[PDB]
Amino acid sequence: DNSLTLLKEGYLFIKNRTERYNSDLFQARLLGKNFICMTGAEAAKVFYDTDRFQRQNALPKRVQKSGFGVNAIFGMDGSAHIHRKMLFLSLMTPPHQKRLAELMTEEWKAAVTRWEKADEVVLFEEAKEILCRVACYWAGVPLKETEVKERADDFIDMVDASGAVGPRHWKGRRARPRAEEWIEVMIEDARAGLLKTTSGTALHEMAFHTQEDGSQLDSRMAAIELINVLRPIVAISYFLVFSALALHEHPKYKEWLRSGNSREREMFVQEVRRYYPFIPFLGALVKKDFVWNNCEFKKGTSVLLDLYGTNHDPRLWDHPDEFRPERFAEREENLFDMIPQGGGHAEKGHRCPGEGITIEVMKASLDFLVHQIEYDVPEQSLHYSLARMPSLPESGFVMSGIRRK
Ligand code: HEM
Ligand SMILES: CCCCCC/C=C/CCCCCCCC(=O)O
Repeated sequence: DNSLTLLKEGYLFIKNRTERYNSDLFQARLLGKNFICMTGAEAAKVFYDTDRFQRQNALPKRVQKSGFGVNAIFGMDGSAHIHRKMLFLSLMTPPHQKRLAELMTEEWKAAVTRWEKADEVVLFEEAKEILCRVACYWAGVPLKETEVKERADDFIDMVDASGAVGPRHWKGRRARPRAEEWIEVMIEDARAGLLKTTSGTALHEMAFHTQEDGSQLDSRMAAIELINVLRPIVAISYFLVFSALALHEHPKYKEWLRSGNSREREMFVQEVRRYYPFIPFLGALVKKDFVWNNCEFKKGTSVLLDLYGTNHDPRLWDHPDEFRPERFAEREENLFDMIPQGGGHAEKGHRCPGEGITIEVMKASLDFLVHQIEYDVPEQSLHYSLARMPSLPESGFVMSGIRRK
């Protein structure tokens, strides 16, 4: 069993061994089960063949009880999944993307009044609080100023628990019930008319969604799925720190971004999402027997898809281990060579419905760091570990000497 070794190698567990064996897939005993791990753009296409792979019963329970909730969309298949997947997608169109980005820009500009007056600032902690406040307000979720940091911290505890053992895991195990109870009482009050809601906002839509059979969701399940909107928005803080880390370690692109328009911002945001580690792998079950790449996939066998490795596959990317935003200058867009938030199509599979929100928030945030403030990056540990899942520059990225422009 290599579950310990998985934990020790993190984002490199699959890549190391495909490189070693010179095969795009190998067999391994993980999580007590039998696994096929696989990597590469063609592997991803097989992984998103929804007649060969299912998600029901693929998500480990420890991950359900901390990061994501029990029996949510991640584990649904078939038309039941497509039905609920459209709910999420209705809340993440370009309209909502523009709105979340505008709100973030509004919050960054106000932050300047406080940041100028402070000595240092930890970008990760600022990001968490601003995203939580923005996510709740865009969602219609009441959020008192005094609970903002506490609710954002519970969201990050959930994110940071899925890939952990021991104390780091327990934080997520205790945050998830706090958050589900909070949101569930909102859902109940919304259904009673005791809390004002607004058609088209996330809280309202989750509270009143109807399934195929026309029932509403359990208040707890509505709470769970609303939390699967608020939590990932707060988790964008990881990407926003990696964005600033990129500018610092590759400052040649700061003037490249300054004098360029959104073309350069778009490319930069993409290379951040490609180059830096976030989601290591995805799980699924072979739902019926098949053969691919001279290997037999027996039914009920668990399979991992290597997201990190595919994003650094030299077959798909030139100098993949180097950070080069210029690789996106009017480049063919495939759906399986870059999969940091999944591959395929989001309405025909499990690909992330909030990719657009993730990118526009990143663009607005990047625009704020480049055009709106000057700052120093003082002596600090900027190391991020490929063994910590998720990963983050150790210090949270400290900024000092912040000044308006
Ligand atoms: C911030 C960084 C983010 C990363 C790294 C990320 C990554 C992912 C990945 C890898 C998946 C699963 C792909 C699959 O199962 O095939 C996923 C699914 C999902 N994401 Fe994200 N995502 C992010 C942001 C967001 C945001 C901002 C939202 C909402 C506003 C969101 C909502 C969801 C939902 C609801 C699912 C479940 C999709 C399904 O099972 O059909 N995510 N994400
Ligand atoms: C077989 C083990 C699989 C472990 C990972 C399963 C799924 C991971 C990605 C889910 C992303 C959901 C949206 C973003 C929210 C977040 O990152 O917390």
